[PDB]
Amino acid sequence: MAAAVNSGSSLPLFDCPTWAGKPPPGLHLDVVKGDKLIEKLIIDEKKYYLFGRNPDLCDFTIDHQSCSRVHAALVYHKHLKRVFLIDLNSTHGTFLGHIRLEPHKPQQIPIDSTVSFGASTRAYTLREKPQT
Repeated sequence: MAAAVNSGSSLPLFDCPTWAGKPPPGLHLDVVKGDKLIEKLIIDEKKYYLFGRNPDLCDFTIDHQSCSRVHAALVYHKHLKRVFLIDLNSTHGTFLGHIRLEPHKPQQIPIDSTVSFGASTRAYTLREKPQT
């Protein structure tokens, strides 16, 4: 995995919106191959992350050749207090379980929800550290 971005002069890997804020210490991401939890991640640290393969740019890694360095990026709403998945012109596209997302337009992410990126057939189950 390398980076040979020659397009344009120099561009970032994402652009945090203005609806982004700060998530409380009680959130965390997840992944499901279908009916089995693969791994788990945290999302209660920043207000916007990434999702591709190259960590040198993104914070996470889809772990798929199909995907791209910056397949997409997440964003934690503030006025909604939820999450969002911005399909950064994903090679294929991003979905929210059974919904399709635009390659630019963000799509909120409910708790115990499920999202499926282009290749990664996973079912990113966005959870939320409930009551103990």
